[PDB]
Amino acid sequence: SMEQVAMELRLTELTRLLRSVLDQLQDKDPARIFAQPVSLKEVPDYLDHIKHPMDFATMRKRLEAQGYKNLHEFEEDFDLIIDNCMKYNARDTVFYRAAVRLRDQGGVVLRQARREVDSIGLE
Ligand SMILES: CN1C(=O)CCc2cc(N)ccc21
Repeated sequence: SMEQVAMELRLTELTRLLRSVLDQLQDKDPARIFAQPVSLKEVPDYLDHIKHPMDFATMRKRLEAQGYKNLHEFEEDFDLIIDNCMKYNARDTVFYRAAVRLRDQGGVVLRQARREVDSIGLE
C-alpha cells in the first residue's frame, strides 16, 4: 500500500536524523569509553550488576536496522549507557566522570533533536 511506503519513508527520515544525533553524541565521548559493549570476558561480573548493558556500537546496529520507532526509544538506550556507568563505577573514576560529561553535553543535542522531530513531524 502507499500508506505503508509513506510510513517507511518517515521511519527512514527519522533514522537519518537519529544517525546525525548519534554521531554528535558519540563526539562527546572522546575517550571512546562507551564505544563498545563492556567485555564480559574482561569484566566477568558485569551482568550481576547491570541488567541491561548498552553502548554506542549496539545503538548503531539497532539504528541501521531502523529499530528506533521514535526519539524516546533512542533516548532510552542513550540513558542506559550513562546510567549503567554511573552505577557500576564510583564517583571518583574516569568512567563515572566521562558519563557525567556525556550526559551534560548530550542533553544540549537531544534538546534540539526533540524540537526537530516534532517540527518535521517524524512520529
Ligand atoms: C564503560 N565501562 C565501565 O563502565 C567499566 C568497565 C569498562 C571497561 C572498559 N575497558 C571500557 C569501558 C568500561
